[PDB]
Amino acid sequence: GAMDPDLEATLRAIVHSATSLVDARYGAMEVHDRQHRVLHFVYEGIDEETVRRIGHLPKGLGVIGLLIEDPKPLRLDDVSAHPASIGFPPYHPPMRTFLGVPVRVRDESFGTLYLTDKTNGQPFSDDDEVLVQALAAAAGIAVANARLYQ
Amino acid sequence: PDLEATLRAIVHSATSLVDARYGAMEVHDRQHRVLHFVYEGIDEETVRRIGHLPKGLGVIGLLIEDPKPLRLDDVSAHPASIGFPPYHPPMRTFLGVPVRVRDESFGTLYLTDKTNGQPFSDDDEVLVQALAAAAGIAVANARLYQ
Ligand code: HEM
Ligand code: HEM
Ligand SMILES: [Ca+2]
Repeated sequence: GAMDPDLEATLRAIVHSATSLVDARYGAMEVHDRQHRVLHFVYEGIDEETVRRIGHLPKGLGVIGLLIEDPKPLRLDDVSAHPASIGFPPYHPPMRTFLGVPVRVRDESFGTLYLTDKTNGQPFSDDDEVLVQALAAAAGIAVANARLYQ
Repeated sequence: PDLEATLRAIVHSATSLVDARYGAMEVHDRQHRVLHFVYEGIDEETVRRIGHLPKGLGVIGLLIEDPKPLRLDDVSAHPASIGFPPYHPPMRTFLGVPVRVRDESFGTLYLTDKTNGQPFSDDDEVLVQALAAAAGIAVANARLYQ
């Protein structure tokens, strides 16, 4: 089923603010179930034709998986060089710099929020990490309270 | 609290990320009585001096009547401005947005006095709207629970 419309609008707004404020080329959020299964995927920075070419949606594998087992921020300067990296699928844009955080309320996990390819070729900053943590915390509030509502 | 802690956390994110001196959120019922008023940036002694809680008048009243973002270089210069009560800190720059869901608006999240005298930006407005939207879902759920 589709996400609740208020939740969807809120999460897209959060992904947009995060992407815009950290000057990332790409931004995404996975919304999960209680067993960390991806239920919804919202993103920005990739055109419709490229989305069609890629075809299958992400399973939340690789480095994204680390945000769950180690629920703290992860910054990398060459994401697909990490040993946990599963690699990009055919037609997916290549990406290098990465900033990811879990979306949580207290210890409860609701998904992941991540950004790639800071526009200046630079690594994501400490300030970028703090901003993205705060926005992920808001996303957690949104998911937790939409769920309860539904 | 539950809700109150949530709203305080959202006010803290808005105020700290935009780098404003003061931040607040008012949540009202359908007859505009204040149900929650949470804020940061003002010391307890000054709070005691102001005395009474805001009623949601002036520029905040405007935001309740017509819920859409309002950014001002000088809040006291707006035609709807009612002025501050005695002992309230002086405040100049202003950004306020509604706390809502599609069905209903519940409150207003607002910031004043961005650091270094600067006006709030379009980026600040967009960020505060995203934070407000999360608070809007929390308020909507609290009204089901209550
Ligand atoms: C636009 C924002 C996006 C960002 C920031 C992003 C980021 C990433 C990153 C960093 C990886 C590699 C993880 C690793 O190697 O461990 C990855 C993999 C992957 N991406 Fe994306 N991606 C985006 C959009 C998309 C879209 C729109 C699709 C599908 C239409 C997609 C499908 C996939 C798939 C299938 C994988 C393989 C791993 C998995 O299934 O989880 N991505 N993505
Ligand atoms: C620290 C965060 C705060 C912010 C950002 C803030 C901001 C404002 C603003 C923008 C106005 C509008 C004045 C106008 O229309 O010209 C106002 C008025 C007012 N404020 Fe505050 N304020 C804060 C804290 C407080 C506190 C702690 C109190 C008392 C406990 C208070 C009591 C009032 C009252 C009584 C008014 C008159 C209008 C009304 O009743 O709504 N304020 N404030
Ligand atoms: Ca550092």
